[PDB]
Amino acid sequence: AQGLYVGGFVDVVDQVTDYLPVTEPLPITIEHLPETEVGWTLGLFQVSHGIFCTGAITSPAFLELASRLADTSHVARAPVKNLPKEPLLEILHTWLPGLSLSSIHPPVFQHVSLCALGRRRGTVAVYGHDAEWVVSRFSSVSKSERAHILQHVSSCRLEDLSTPNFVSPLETLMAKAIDAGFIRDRLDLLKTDRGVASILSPVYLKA
Amino acid sequence: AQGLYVGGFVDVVSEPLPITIEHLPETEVGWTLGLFQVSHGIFCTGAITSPAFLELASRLADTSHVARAPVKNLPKEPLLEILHTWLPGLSLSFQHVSLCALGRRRGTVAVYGHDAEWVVSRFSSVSKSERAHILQHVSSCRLEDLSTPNFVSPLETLMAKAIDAGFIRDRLDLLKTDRGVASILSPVYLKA
Ligand SMILES: [K+]
Repeated sequence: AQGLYVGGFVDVVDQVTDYLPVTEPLPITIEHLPETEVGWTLGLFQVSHGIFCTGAITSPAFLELASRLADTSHVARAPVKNLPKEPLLEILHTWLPGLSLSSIHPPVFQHVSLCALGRRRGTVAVYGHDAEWVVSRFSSVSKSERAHILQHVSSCRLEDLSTPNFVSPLETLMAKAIDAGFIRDRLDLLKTDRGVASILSPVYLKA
Repeated sequence: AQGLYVGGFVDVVSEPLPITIEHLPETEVGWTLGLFQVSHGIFCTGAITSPAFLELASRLADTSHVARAPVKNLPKEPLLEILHTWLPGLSLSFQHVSLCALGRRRGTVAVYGHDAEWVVSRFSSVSKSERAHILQHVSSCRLEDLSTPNFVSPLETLMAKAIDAGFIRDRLDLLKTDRGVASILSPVYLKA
């Protein structure tokens, strides 16, 4: 429970099913905003149900931020359900539950973004300290597919990843957070996404 | 179009108090200019004067979707619009009055504006006589002379609240009904 991992689909089934996989670390950002790098992807793969992504959140500045947020957030006092209390993971599921891959349409992909809500359905993320647990949450990802994905995750020492560029003004992130509460049916959409992604309970998802 | 006024019910039946954010400490953004007993409830009027808070709200409006949203019926007012997206509700603690993501009681939706008369006129549940009393009281207060609001809370604390607001169940629906309960007349910058 030292490292922070994230995983989920960036797309659930022109097309990018030909520039995959991307095993090289891509930056993980927030709401496609510049200077919001929080970590790196540990692999983008094509699988039966879509393009699955895995990554690690390493940005110390961001982890500090996320940590301060969880301290005052309602998630800090929220009653335990099925899992032990993990403010960090829970605040992430309240704040940035979605995933979005950025690409040009026709260095083919620039980054993966954590966001308030994915534009594509079933693009809900799963945050965790255990990569295997994280990937196993997706019942739509076969055993062989998972084993493969994890092989890539473990083959990389997070300790060798460069420091993410996270300096963006906090106001900019706050504005996105404010705008999110007004995204219509966000909570409903978020609930559907969970199903579309075939995520298994228990998870720290907040909807 | 300089000063910032806020108006709305803190309770719908049918000495200046500080105006804060989500009942948090050190989030005074201004002062209540009066709490009035009107037919439909307790109507509140206040002036948003905190320079720090106004700069922040202004900074937020600049990068918010509100600064890019197409004109509807009214002219663009990023500051007013971000306040209606961020803190559209009111809640009376009398200790203080807080601007919230959603009011504790129904019908407590706020109306932000630069014109106090326009603000109060949005509430058709407030009679003409009541409005005249409220406005006479309002304009009898020179704003450039109220004590500076203590706005020093870490930005983190406010952001946590904004993130939580996003997960308040039925928030946008309750805000819509709150508007009906308060009998607010269009056009207004409310976002629900
Ligand atoms: K491989």
